[PDB]
Amino acid sequence: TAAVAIRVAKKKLAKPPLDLHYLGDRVLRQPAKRVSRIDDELRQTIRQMLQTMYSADGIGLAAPQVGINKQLIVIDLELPPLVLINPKIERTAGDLEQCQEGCLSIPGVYLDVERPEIVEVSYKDENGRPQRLVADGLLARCIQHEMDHLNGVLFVDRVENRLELNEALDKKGFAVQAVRPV
Ligand SMILES: CCCCC[C@H](CC(=O)NO)C(=O)N[C@H](C(=O)N1CCC[C@H]1CO)C(C)C
Ligand SMILES: [Br-]
Ligand SMILES: [Zn+2]
Repeated sequence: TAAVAIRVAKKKLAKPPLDLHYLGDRVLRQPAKRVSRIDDELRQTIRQMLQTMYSADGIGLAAPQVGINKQLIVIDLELPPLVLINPKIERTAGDLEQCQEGCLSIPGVYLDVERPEIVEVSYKDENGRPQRLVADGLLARCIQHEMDHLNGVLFVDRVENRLELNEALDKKGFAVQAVRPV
């Protein structure tokens, strides 16, 4: 019986509860383990992910980014957050759209990424109930970005412009050698 409620305030925190890892760190390149059990301990991790996300001003956060090797994502675009546990992309749709992306694991780097406009995903929610969602726009983009993290893929991997990739990584102190093919 769940006893942990997910009721997280959106606040800057002096000391975020979970620690980010950044491009080059091998934790970002490890395909995430399935979540075995959706219990109250997992809900507290969810709370801490949301607190960490909000404090860093993100709209999504995947557990590998904070060194937790689990198929777990939290998303909140709104000015009730979405929790995806063991998600699967069922298919994509629409046209391929190129938009600017950033990542909390690659601070300061903004580059164009082409993705399908629309995504359908199946997942278990924070109460263990199976759900399915179809998304478009920024939500579809964030979902695909986060699912990338669960598979060890980072947005820089999808960037086609070598000049802009190298310049942006250079200006922010990251190594192009940390980039991987898709
Ligand atoms: C766009 C798809 C990426 C969404 C998720 C990321 C956070 C992250 O790294 N998740 O793994 C985010 O909030 N990124 C922000 C971001 O790039 N955004 C937010 C909406 C538009 C886009 C560029 O401004 C930056 C400001 C941290
Ligand atoms: Br590397
Ligand atoms: Zn990211």
